[PDB]
Amino acid sequence: ITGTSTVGVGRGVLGDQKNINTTYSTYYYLQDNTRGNGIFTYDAKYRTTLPGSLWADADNQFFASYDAPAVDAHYYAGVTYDYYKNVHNRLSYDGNNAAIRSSVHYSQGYNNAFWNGSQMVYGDGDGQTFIPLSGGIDVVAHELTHAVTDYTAGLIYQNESGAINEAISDIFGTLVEFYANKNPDWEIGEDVYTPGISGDSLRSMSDPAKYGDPDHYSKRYTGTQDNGGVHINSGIINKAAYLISQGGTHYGVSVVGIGRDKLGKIFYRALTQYLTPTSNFSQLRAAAVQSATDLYGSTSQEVASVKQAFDAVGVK
Ligand SMILES: COC(=O)[C@@H](N)Cc1ccccc1
Ligand SMILES: COC(=O)[C@@H](N)Cc1ccccc1
Ligand SMILES: COC(=O)[C@@H](N)Cc1ccccc1
Ligand SMILES: [Ca+2]
Ligand SMILES: [Ca+2]
Ligand SMILES: [Ca+2]
Ligand SMILES: [Ca+2]
Ligand SMILES: [Zn+2]
Repeated sequence: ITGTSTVGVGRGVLGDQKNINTTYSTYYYLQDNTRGNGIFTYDAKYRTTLPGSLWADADNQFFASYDAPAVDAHYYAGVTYDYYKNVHNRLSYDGNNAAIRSSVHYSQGYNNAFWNGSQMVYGDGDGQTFIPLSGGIDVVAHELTHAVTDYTAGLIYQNESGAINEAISDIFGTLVEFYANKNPDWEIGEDVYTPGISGDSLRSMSDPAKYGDPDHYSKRYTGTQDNGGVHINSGIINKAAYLISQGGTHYGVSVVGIGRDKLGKIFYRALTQYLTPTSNFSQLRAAAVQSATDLYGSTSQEVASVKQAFDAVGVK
């Protein structure tokens, strides 16, 4: 909507206070004009019709329990925008400052969040498996990274290409989590998962097997569930990315870590220059090797570490 840019204050899902960019015109709206063509957050009102209503508030204070998911969806979309712009010189998900739209309070008891090809959508959770999912910066960044993938590599959401798609979202969701620098880790979804249990998460990059996901190609899932294992076999790629950044010895193969920023540079280049809709795990290895060669040279430590990490997870 047309109005003037303002600054509201509210509390997120975890009870933390933050400022949010709003727009005033009779009401205060969750519309951040400071980033690209805007960030816009909507109320789905417990329904599945999308997007719902642009979020309107009478006083520019967002401290109600109902408000919390909206505050975080809005704020963490901004953080994600800032990561891509400042770290990768990418203007929104399309590279041309596309407006970022999100809806909260999707359905009732919905234990998930997703990019639907056009916008972000967040459930509130059932209160036991999940609390509202926009409370997790890694969740917000995971699903906005699907938008980036859709506009770039276009990885089809099935089998190995789909597992790469998922892993790319877990990798950049994590890198955004580190960028924001609040309790960062190599785990996925911890901030909003199982409020009754400390220290767990939905997936782990550091040890995918913690949650039953493979950490080596020899353990890959070959059946039809989960679109051919897209959230399962992502563990093989997530482990390779973790090893590239952090290092380690895995199934007897030693990897010299090169740190998170180089991991991000290599994988962002691979995603945006070298992956295609049908890329498999072997082709991802090749893309990462070429990306690292472009950036650092064929004889570099960075290239050597990318090779060892894929060796360590059984991907040739
Ligand atoms: C299976 O659901 C998926 O993984 C995402 N749709 C939601 C999610 C992302 C990141 C962390 C937690 C949840
Ligand atoms: C069969 O699937 C399991 O029961 C899931 N909880 C995944 C898992 C497997 C093995 C160990 C830990 C977690
Ligand atoms: C329930 O979803 C799971 O726990 C995921 N970790 C996928 C999985 C299922 C079963 C066995 C292994 C992996
Ligand atoms: Ca208010
Ligand atoms: Ca964390
Ligand atoms: Ca995390
Ligand atoms: Ca928990
Ligand atoms: Zn995903």
